[PDB]
Amino acid sequence: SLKVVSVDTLCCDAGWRNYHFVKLTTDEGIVGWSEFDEGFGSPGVTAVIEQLGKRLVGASVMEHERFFAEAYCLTRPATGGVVSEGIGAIENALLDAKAKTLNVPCYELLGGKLRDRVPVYWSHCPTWRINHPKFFGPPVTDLDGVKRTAEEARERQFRAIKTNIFIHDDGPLHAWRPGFAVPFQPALNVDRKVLRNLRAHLEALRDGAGPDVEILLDLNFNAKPEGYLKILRELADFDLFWVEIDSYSPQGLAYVRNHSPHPISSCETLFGIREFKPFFDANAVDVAIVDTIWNGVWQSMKIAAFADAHDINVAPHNFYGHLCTMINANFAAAVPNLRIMETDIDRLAWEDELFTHAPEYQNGELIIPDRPGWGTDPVEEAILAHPPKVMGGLLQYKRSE
Amino acid sequence: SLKVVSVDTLCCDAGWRNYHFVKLTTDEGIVGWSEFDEGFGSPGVTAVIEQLGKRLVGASVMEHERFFAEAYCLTRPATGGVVSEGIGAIENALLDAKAKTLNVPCYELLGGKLRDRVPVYWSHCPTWRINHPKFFGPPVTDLDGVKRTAEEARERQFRAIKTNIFIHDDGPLHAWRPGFAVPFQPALNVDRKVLRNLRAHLEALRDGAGPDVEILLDLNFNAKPEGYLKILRELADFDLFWVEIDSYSPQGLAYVRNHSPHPISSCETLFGIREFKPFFDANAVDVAIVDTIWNGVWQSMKIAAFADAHDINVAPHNFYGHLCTMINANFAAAVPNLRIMETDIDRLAWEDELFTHAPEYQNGELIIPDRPGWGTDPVEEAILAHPPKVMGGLLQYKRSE
Amino acid sequence: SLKVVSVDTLCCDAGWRNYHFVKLTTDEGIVGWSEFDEGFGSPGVTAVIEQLGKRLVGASVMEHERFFAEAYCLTRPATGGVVSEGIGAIENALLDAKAKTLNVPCYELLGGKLRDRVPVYWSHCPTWRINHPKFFGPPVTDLDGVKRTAEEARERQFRAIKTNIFIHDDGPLHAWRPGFAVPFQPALNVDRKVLRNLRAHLEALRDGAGPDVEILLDLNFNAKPEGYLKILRELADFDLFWVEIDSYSPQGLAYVRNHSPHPISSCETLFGIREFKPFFDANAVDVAIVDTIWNGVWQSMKIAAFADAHDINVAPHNFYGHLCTMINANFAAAVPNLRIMETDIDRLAWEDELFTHAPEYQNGELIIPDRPGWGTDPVEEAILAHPPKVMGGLLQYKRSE
Amino acid sequence: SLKVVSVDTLCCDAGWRNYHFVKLTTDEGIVGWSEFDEGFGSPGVTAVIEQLGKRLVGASVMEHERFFAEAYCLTRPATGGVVSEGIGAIENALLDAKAKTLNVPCYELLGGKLRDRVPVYWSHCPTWRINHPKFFGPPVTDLDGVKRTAEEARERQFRAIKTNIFIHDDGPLHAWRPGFAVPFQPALNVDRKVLRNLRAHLEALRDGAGPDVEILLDLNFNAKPEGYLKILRELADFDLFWVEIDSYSPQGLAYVRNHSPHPISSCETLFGIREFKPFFDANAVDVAIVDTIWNGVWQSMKIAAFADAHDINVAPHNFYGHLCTMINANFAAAVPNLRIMETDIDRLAWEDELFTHAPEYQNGELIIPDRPGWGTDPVEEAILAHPPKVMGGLLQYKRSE
Ligand SMILES: O=C(O)/C=C/C(=O)O
Ligand SMILES: O=C(O)/C=C/C(=O)O
Ligand SMILES: O=C(O)/C=C/C(=O)O
Ligand SMILES: O=C(O)/C=C/C(=O)O
Ligand SMILES: [Cl-]
Ligand SMILES: [Cl-]
Ligand SMILES: [Cl-]
Ligand SMILES: [Cl-]
Ligand SMILES: [Cl-]
Ligand SMILES: [Cl-]
Ligand SMILES: [Cl-]
Ligand SMILES: [Cl-]
Ligand SMILES: [Mg+2]
Ligand SMILES: [Mg+2]
Ligand SMILES: [Mg+2]
Ligand SMILES: [Mg+2]
Repeated sequence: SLKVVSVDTLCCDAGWRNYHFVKLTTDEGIVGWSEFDEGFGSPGVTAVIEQLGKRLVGASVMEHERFFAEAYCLTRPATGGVVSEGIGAIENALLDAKAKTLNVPCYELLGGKLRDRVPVYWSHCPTWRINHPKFFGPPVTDLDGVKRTAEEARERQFRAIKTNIFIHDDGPLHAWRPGFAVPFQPALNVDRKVLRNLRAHLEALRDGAGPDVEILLDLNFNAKPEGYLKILRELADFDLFWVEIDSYSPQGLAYVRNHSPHPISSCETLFGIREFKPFFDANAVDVAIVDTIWNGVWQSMKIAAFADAHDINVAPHNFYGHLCTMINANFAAAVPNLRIMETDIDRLAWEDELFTHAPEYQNGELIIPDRPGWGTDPVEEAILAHPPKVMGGLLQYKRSE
Repeated sequence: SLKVVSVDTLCCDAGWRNYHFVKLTTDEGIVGWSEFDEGFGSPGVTAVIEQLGKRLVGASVMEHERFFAEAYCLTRPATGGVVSEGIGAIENALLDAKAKTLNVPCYELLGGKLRDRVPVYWSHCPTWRINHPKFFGPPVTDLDGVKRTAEEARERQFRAIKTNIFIHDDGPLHAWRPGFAVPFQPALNVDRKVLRNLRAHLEALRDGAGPDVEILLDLNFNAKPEGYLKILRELADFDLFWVEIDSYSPQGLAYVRNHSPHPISSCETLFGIREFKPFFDANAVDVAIVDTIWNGVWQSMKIAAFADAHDINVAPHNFYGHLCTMINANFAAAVPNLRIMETDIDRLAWEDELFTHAPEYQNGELIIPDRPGWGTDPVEEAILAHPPKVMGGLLQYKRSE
Repeated sequence: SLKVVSVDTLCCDAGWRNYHFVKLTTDEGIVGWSEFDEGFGSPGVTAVIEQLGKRLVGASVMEHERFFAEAYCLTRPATGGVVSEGIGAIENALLDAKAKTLNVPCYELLGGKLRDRVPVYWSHCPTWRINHPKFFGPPVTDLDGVKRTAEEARERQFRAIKTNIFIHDDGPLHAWRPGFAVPFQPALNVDRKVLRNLRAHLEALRDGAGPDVEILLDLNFNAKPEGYLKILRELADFDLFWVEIDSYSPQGLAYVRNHSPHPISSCETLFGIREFKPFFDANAVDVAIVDTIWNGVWQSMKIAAFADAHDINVAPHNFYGHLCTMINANFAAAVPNLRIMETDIDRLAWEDELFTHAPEYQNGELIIPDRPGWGTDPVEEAILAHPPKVMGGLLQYKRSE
Repeated sequence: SLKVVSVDTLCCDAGWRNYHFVKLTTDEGIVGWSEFDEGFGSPGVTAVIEQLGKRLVGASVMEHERFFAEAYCLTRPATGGVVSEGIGAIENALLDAKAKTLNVPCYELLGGKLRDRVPVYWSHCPTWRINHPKFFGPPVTDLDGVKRTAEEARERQFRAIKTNIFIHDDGPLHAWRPGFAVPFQPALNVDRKVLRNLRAHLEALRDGAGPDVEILLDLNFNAKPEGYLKILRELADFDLFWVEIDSYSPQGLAYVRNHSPHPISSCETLFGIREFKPFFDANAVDVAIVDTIWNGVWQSMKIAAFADAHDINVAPHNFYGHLCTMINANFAAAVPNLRIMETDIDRLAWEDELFTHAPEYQNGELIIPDRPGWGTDPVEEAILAHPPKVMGGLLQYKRSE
């Protein structure tokens, strides 16, 4: 019949956060999967999906843009954010199911592949070993460990690494994340302490990385334009692949970029061409980060095309489980204007239990798989062996505090 | 202690949709309430509130902007929409509790009152009698009933009424709501049928209203700029108080307004100064609709001040239960630049059972109450006597179809 | 009755200028106070207050935004400047009275507090010891005294200091203030003499401050854009917390900022969102100075919210008596987007006689008090023991000349 | 010596407001005069003048731009409004004294005259006979009196008349002045009642004026852009010389003008090229009103030149005593780009007692005099025979209410 018979959500432990999944089944017995997240400031996504999936039952699994169009209509007033994440999660499950029904990898729905491998950067490096050492080891607790982590990246043939903001000289090593309320300093002022610690951290990372490995710096939402300018001027003499700055002020981000000696990336939290547009019109970015897990991969192809017309390359936002990596792999396979792909190389001890297939890296690149659908399936029995905790993510840093 | 002890949500039947409430209790035994909605495209608000309220327990009930600032940080990546609605619902409960603790009406927290009564328009008139006749009577099923409803508004001393788009000459009277997927025609084209039915409907309404009662026309998201221009040109010779058009294109809405012989209102679905700004910068509106139930009343005071600087008057979005009306009443009491206040005069048969106090109207104006807090409390026993159904609102029109 | 019974003004000696106060009494016997200034280019404020306060008698003390709205109407043609200062002074007295009536600190009217302490900078350092040595000692008369003053700031645990422009190598140490007619050189040209003396002064200050204490430079209105650029280029290699430039040309200030290696602050002389707007639209500032003594604290909350939407942090303008400090303390307690708070640490020998309570500093921060109202009351008997002189401020530098 | 020996202010009764004067005496015994106003929203001007005139004593009477430059410096922070009115009043007294010293009319200081007579409009017609009937008769209390007043204007050979907003069909004839708080309706909404009364009033005026006399409509600050558009659309079919709209939103006024079938005038409350600039840049006006009594005539020549470069004609703001008329006459004599000159033809019973010379009109034009100075002197004995009342103007309408 090609009809969708069911849309369900599943959830499992990922240590300091949960993983979430959409499971969609068709009349033919094909199962399409996606992975989504609630911990990155996104409570409610499951509820959105539960409501919207009810309308999908009985509809064609082939008609994903029909479903998008209908869902957009039905949630038009509160579009964006958690609503749009729910829609994107369902879209990604539909795509998997459609590809499987046609016996092709998902990239065959996206224009075909135009590359077989994708260069990555090792993300949250050493951020995960500092911030979640119970889950990702070896723990990093000082500048020497920062250096050693970059050395490890170099030895393992990764070509780039991304770090965040850390305070080394004021007690135990800790993250500076005021944009996410740790500490609670909502003006997000940047002082000498921040600047000297950024310098110390990046000098140690560079010492370990050597001169060839690229260093990316993510500042997230942790400053105002004033403070971002102060950081960029302080770090004017560093060799940075990019400086990543999230902002809801296209004019403010553009001002910062105009005064930056480094490439600027942004946009990981934005939805649709509509939200990216003011930033591109303002010349706000060198690189656009596209969260295809949030937007849905089909919507993300639209965003990538829009970026392409502005001669802006895009990078997928990818810092979740293996299924997200494979989802993003298919996007990266198909998009001409691809800057690079993010991935976390630090993995949970039980990561590989949760999925049928693990991503394969060789010489700093991700190998794009050629199996029907995204390239990996969550394993239901394994999900149930790792029951979820309460919401973590941005909420559990604040508990740890 | 002034500490928040608990944050709970409650839900009850409102016929074709549910009402939702936040109940916040302090160490002193004061209860603060707000009302929120999920049916207007907003699945997930309860989940957001459930997560965010956990951080609030143990904090001061007096420190509402502290809570806002923290909540904004913790949900920064997925801000807007359902996330921001959850934050606004909690804010409105905090304000009620704070006002009650200080033994003052909520307007005493908002600058004091500057008016004792507020002119209203009778909203969803005759929209509710056409679309939800099981709940709001007498049913309207033809042009004569449209006329009689406007006559009723005139007799009852209401000074203004707002209608939507209706098709009269193609079978049983029915709403034209393609922007919300009834019918599913996602291009939102406007054809002759739409235009001739708009004319027929508005002529009947004017016939009943007489020459003094004002007529507002809400087009919601039911067209593209092309179609909005076609409607405005068709209706160029009508006397309309305003034409309401929701748009996520500030440049497109500005173009439409620039070519409109009628005042244009918009913005009911927007959050924060940040989202209103591009519309004001573009000269997109005569009147800004502010949903204080969504934004929170404190955030809405910021939006009203911003509008004031642009010499734009604001109107509260108010089409829910009595508590929402009283919340909006307090906002309307305090804001200098107030255009008018929306209210639904068609009420559910059990509406007054659900709340301690009902809004009082005299000569087309709402009387602003002077009780501590918002002016009415939901009644827990009554809530439980009217158990909720599954989500309705935008989802149940589509079931009816 | 909650009625205002009287509005009076009081004035006392502050050495080289006077302090002024509004005293407002309610039917319940509550007294609300504010402090205002005439010496900073503002003759006439008392007269404005005397006229406007007459309309306030008999009105509710609770209805401050009503009074603002009415006063704005009654003075609409000549709004801004001295008129708006009079309105702001009355507003601040109303707020004190309202808070006292409700038995809460003023920050409880402003959203609640979100911080308990506020970092300050020591303003007019060493400006007051150079320019008014009869009142603030030890006198500073050379570069060594400049250095020692910065050392003192460091020892006393202040984290930042702000200086102005001084000429050291052309006779006795003297201020360069052509924007305020000392000397009378109304083109405000910047020559080599200015630049070399700025360098000499700042080098001495840095020598004393050490590397951790931040140095702010206030240039007031003492140049044209051409000259501001010359100063910024000369000082490109200094570590400056900000460079403060007052301008009535948003396009000119924006040009200067665009070419500045230092953060730029401005706006201390502006009134309302309306006046700040062209500067924010032009990307003219890193930091917005808000004079809440001038604007009124309620109006200033509107300005702070507007700034917040542009991701601009604000700093209160605070260089008067203890009551102004406490007024600003309450604003600083409540505003999320707070850059820093100005305060003068050099005090008059009789300062503490004039007020019931003095501000308390610890480790470079101001402690926010928790008494009803602003936190300090002027003492009538003490005011009368220090009778005012003729207007000083900007007028008495010109006498000294 | 050419030194200024004294600067004094004088004040006398003008019925519902006071007239104010600056009297400046030189070492040679020459007396220079100006007239200023406090009642049009401007409490404090006398205090400004009292302070600033102290610096002028001992300076050259010839050096008026020196004094301006110095005064601007000394009041830079609170410039505009009442401060700038005080400066302008002194400037106008300096000009009179300088012209008298050189034995020439003031226009000889302003480029020489380029016309001998100036067409006027009869302002506040029938506004003064409606609003201040105790002082200006015959009283106007109905539409017939409105018609008769326009007939009188026609018979007396005036070519144009200006009215304001009046309500005829809701009790005794009364002014609609919500922008000045009568009534207190600070949203400034425009409803049907306003529109139908505007129509009725203007139809009666046109009936009396006949087809040749021009009708100007002044809306002051009595609406928001939304409401101004509603008025202009309602009155689209009237023949109006201009519609006058005061606004502090150059973008809002520009929007209104862009949609106006009538010429738009504005700017009467603005100071300096700096304040006019955003309006001219925005294409906000057909005609710029320049208040030379406020700005000073020398500053106003700068404003007129600026307007000239934009091909905008200017009109003086002139609705005070005979000295203001003569001040404006000299400006009008000299400015090429002169639209028309305002004047009040309704005079107080004692007007001519207060001044040495009265303005002379012939065939709808003002004859420019050729006496040294402005053309008339206030008479000290007469001033003292008409002692002032408390401040009236905008404050006394509110008493009458
Ligand atoms: O994903 C990041 O780059 C940072 C996350 C955080 O600070 O929570
Ligand atoms: O609230 C309205 O105006 C329309 C709602 C709808 O068509 O669903
Ligand atoms: O307050 C200041 O920064 C400077 C004042 C002055 O030079 O008069
Ligand atoms: O001068 C006018 O045109 C109006 C003045 C007023 O309404 O007070
Ligand atoms: Cl989580
Ligand atoms: Cl902070
Ligand atoms: Cl619902
Ligand atoms: Cl369609
Ligand atoms: Cl002073
Ligand atoms: Cl000079
Ligand atoms: Cl007066
Ligand atoms: Cl109003
Ligand atoms: Mg990032
Ligand atoms: Mg609407
Ligand atoms: Mg300053
Ligand atoms: Mg006028």
